[PDB]
Amino acid sequence: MKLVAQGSTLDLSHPHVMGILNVTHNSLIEAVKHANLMINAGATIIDIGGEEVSVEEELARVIPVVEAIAQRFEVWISVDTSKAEVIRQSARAGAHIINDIRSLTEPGALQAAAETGLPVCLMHMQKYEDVFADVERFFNEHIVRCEQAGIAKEKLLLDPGFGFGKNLSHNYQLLARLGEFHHFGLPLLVGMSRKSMVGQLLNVGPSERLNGSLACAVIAAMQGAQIIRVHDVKETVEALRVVEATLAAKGKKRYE
Amino acid sequence: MKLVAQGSTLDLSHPHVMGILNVSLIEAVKHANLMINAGATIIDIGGEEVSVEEELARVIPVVEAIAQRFEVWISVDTSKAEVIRQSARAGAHIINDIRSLTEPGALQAAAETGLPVCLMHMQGQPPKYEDVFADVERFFNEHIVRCEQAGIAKEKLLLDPGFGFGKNLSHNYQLLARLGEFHHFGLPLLVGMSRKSMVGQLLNVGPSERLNGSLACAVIAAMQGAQIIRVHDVKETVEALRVVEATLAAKGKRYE
Repeated sequence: MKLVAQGSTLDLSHPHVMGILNVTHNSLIEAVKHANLMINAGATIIDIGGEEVSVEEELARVIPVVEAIAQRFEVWISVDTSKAEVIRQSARAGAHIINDIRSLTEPGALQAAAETGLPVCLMHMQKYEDVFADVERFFNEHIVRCEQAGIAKEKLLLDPGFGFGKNLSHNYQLLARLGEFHHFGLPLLVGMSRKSMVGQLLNVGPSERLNGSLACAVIAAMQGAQIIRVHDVKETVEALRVVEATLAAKGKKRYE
Repeated sequence: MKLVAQGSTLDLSHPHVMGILNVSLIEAVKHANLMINAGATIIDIGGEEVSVEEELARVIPVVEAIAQRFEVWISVDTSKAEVIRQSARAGAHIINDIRSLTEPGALQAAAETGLPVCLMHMQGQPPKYEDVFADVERFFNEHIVRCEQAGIAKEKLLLDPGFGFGKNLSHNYQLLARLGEFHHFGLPLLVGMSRKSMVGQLLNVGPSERLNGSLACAVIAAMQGAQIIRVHDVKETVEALRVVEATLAAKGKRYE
């Protein structure tokens, strides 16, 4: 399983760590330093997000960071934006993945992302009757909605959306059955770092959630999750390195 | 699945974190106080050529202090028969010998105590395997009969693959990837992977920077139904296995 963008490929046969880069001045250089740390720590992908905010107020916070990382480093760039103009601008700047939090449901965003030809990540968004069935239902509706706009299935990513409209029970039901989402034949991206799953369960502050976030990242990687979006890249890369050695000695790709 | 000793029972339906208490005699009581508050259910005591009179002086006043004050289970890592018969008299619950009671008189001494005994696979020095999983499986069948033919029932037996003891990095992850397959003996599984060479040689890190990899091994083992996890860092392990519990609970309860 691969992912093609901007002439380069991303071999998703092993777990990748996605570093979080928030830009919401010296921030251009201060974010490049933060990108340099995560890349040295082992981050293959860097998620850039700067979000209300005007289209002009957002293009100036995202584009120079996308160009700087794409010109100075060799890592994939995913942009978290819902505006159709930022999506079209980021692709020409050097971005590799469109990781919209609203799944391109904004006016023109789906059409703009179809023009770029870049991979797109669909994430479940919202009480449920069966949160797994709803996330499955969300994935089927928007896979067709992207195939209608010319976006091929090969350039799609699925994200269950941990912590977005879900309580602690809904999140761990998806974490327990995360490997079951592999029937779509698409890569899985999960973001669980420093979230309320670890906070509510452990009753700790947002700075004391590394131990639980590492456990969530390992549990996800043991089920074949291809991309793990974390804040603590160095600790997550070391944790996934043990998962890679375990899965290598198993021959299979995941546990079920 | 349970475990009875000294009148109290140990519910092995959920993973238990075993702290490592290596052994002025009140610092071991303080260090035990820290681990118990950190979530340690069992506390492993070890005094490592120490003579019999010196080892009895190191272990027993610590066992009595923990047995008569705290409410946690105590496991003693001794190979001397007199220490085994004396630790049970002090309040110890589990006989966790590293040599699996192969020392003179250690087998019959532990049979008189009626305490649960842990059997750990080892190369021979307190390597090359045709199939390390088959040898560990062979070591269990040989020593289970040896305990059964000495009066020790099967209900009072634990199994330990013995990570790092006469095993290279490849052998260890072959056992960690297939750890759940050791459940066919119907016996509880104890694993110790904290700060060992699996994390060091895989991450190319020193003994001080192995917590991230050790947590990954503990989570991987707990996802496969391991009942007891012997670690140095109890606080971080309790938090990590706590996410494991929430995942297995929403699953209904072992990955494979």
